[PDB]
Amino acid sequence: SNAMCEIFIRANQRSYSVQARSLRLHGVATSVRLEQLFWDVLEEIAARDGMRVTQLIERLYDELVQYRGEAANFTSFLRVCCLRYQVLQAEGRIPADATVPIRSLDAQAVLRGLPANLYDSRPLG
Amino acid sequence: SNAMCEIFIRANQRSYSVQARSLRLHGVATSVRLEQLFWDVLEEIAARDGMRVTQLIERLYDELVQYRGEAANFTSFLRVCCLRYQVLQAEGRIPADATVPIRSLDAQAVLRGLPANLYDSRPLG
Repeated sequence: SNAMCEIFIRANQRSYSVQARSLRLHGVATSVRLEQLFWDVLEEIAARDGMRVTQLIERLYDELVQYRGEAANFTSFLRVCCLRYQVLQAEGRIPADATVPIRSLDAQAVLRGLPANLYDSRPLG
Repeated sequence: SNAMCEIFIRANQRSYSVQARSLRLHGVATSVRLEQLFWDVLEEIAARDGMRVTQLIERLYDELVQYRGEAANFTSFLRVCCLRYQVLQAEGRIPADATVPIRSLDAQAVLRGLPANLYDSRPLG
């Protein structure tokens, strides 16, 4: 009944259906159930740096285990990967352009001065 | 091990913890379970238009029922609302300025020519 309703209600219906995909994480079969739009965004992220989505996810798992000791709430973490990717693009911290690989960026520049709910200040090893 | 790992692995840990809130959906108190960053984003969306987050969600529910006949997958829908809000800010279709009401916008301009996974073509009533 207003522009806000119009913009939000008119999501593509399939974009918020949930799809299960199988992945091998630290060698073990695992279930990741994500809303389709989140799979779509993870596929975009992977493509940006010339990776298959499954390889991007396996690498994220590997690194999350090293950073936190384990990879708890991994599906929720992937959701937040998608959301943060778009926040960072909206803020112009990551260029909103597919040809610039994320691996070419300066992560301390990308993350510096963000609100505290948007990142962990502890650097990766 | 690279800038992409650094950016993604270093999410705020609480941002992807799930926190339940109780919402009144067509008269029924219902527990909605969302990762903290989604709650944060829904609160910003509500604030842009001078709404309390609970009223935003209730109005969304009301309008989704009217549009689709029911509000199936409602928690998934709310996650996709947050993701699309950020996608549209990244695309420059919604101003990335949290003081400009979404209701200020021309929804037709916002949605025009988007990727097909980002919207439904049928206009609201």
